[PDB]
Amino acid sequence: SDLGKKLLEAAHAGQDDEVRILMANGADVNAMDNFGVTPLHLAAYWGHFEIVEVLLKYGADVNASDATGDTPLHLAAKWGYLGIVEVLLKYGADVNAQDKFGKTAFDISIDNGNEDLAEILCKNKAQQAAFYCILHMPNLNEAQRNGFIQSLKDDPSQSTNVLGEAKKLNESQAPK
Repeated sequence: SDLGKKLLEAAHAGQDDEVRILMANGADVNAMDNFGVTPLHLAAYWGHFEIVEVLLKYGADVNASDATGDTPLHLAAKWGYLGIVEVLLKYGADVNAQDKFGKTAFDISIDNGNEDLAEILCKNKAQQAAFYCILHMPNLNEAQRNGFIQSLKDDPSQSTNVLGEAKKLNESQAPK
């Protein structure tokens, strides 16, 4: 809470190596002002992708909500930073999270008429859907479920096939 203020300011400004320095010297990667804004928020809002990667690598909370219920992903979607969005999604940002305006990163993408962003977001949603869909197989055991889950997280782009397999097995193990 002193090195932290300089971290917020260096993230806002866009000064890379200054941040790598601040980090190496052990500054709190999850510091916030009176509006619950963390350095990841500032670096997402202001379009600095390198600094996002650094902060993320140092373990910044990727689903941090500020005073308006807004997440780094929301703030990245507000300006159309495709590059940032993608890595934010790799570190496990919740694409369906809502804020005080009832906005989803998707809804925002629809506001700005951004179709590329929209298809990134959209294709991300099907995968979480596959997860939740696998979870509601009533004729599986915890071993099968977990196996399918771990297989999913090892390779998200296989989601659909994985789901297929699950259903096949599900109706194969139908009771009595």
